[PDB]
Amino acid sequence: PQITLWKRPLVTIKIGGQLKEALLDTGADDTVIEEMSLPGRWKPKMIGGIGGFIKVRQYDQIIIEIAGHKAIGTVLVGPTPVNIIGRNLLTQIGATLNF
Amino acid sequence: PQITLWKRPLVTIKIGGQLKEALLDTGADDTVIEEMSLPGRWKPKMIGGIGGFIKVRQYDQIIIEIAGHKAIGTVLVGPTPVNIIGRNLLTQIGATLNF
Ligand SMILES: COc1ccc(S(=O)(=O)N(CC(C)C)C[C@@H](O)[C@H](Cc2ccccc2)NC(=O)O[C@H]2CCC[C@H]3O[C@@H]4OCC[C@@H]4[C@@H]23)cc1
Ligand SMILES: [Cl-]
Ligand SMILES: [Cl-]
Ligand code: NA
Repeated sequence: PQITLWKRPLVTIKIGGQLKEALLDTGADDTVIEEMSLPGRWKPKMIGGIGGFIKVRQYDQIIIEIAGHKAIGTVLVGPTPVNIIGRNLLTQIGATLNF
Repeated sequence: PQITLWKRPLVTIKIGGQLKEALLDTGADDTVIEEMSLPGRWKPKMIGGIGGFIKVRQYDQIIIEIAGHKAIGTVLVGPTPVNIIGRNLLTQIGATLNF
């Protein structure tokens, strides 16, 4: 698909057996999901943006489905105000910015 | 152009006759720039990102070139960690997300 940017580019994802809405976010290095349980090991991380830093849990090798496309990668879990699909997973679904 | 996302989507902008680096950010509603001088009056705005909210100065109808494309629109100025081009100006330069 081609998604215009008149509105927030929100898509449905499947993660951990759960459907969620998330933002396709080219300004995010990493993917950050609101609090949920994921299987496996994790380690703490701090990530920063406007308004400062939050502490998240870093889970590696997590499979997500993004708008129907499967990917695998690291997912950060923590008190983000919105679910964000960042570049680490956008690249895997072949997403590009075009103008 | 077609910009892949293996690296940050950084481009050159020109505002106030000055070149700056900025991130093309589909996760940002608005364009936010580090402290600089702009002409005219400003209005207050509060914006919320990953770490909480910050106060910014909103300047409307500012001339800004983004990756060689001319735009004229709202620029927020404040303590952002990086210059961000948000959807208000991404739409002016015709950007879409594609996968
Ligand atoms: C290491 O990996 C990551 C590190 C940081 C982030 S980030 O979420 O902080 N961020 C990085 C930017 C700031 C360099 C990604 C952004 O796209 C962020 C994504 C985002 C979206 C919503 C809530 C929080 C964060 N957008 C954002 O902060 O937007 C705010 C500034 C502009 C005006 C408003 O538009 C947005 O929509 C309305 C509110 C926000 C507000 C994500 C992954
Ligand atoms: Cl990854
Ligand atoms: Cl590619
Ligand atoms: Na893991």
